[PDB]
Amino acid sequence: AECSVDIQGNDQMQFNTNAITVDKSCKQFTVNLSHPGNLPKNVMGHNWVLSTAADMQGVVTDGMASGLDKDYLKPDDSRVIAHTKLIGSGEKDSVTFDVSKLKEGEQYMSFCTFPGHSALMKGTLTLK
Ligand SMILES: [Cu+2]
Repeated sequence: AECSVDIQGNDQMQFNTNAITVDKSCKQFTVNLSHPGNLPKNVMGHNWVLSTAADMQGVVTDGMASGLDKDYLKPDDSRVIAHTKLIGSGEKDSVTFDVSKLKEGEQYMSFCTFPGHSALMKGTLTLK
């Protein structure tokens, strides 16, 4: 809807959508993430992480190194613009960020950094 999107991550490692549009009239933007299915976080947890299309693989690779307790994200990782926490089934998390942080003329991506997930759990973000 305007200024908020509700996205699901399930047990076949699918995100409900894989392209999000972010209206520029919005001052902040909120992502609400939930997890259907019944599998726990240590084997099937999902987060929602944002970076440039170009920064993604680095973020995914160093996130894997940080481990589960760090929610597979390197602390104070300067390339992430916003991210949720890693959640298991029945869990929910939300993240709001300033839309001013998204520059026009750049390509951004949303992905699940949990190891092995990112290949399927990835999508584009358009600022319009
Ligand atoms: Cu995932």
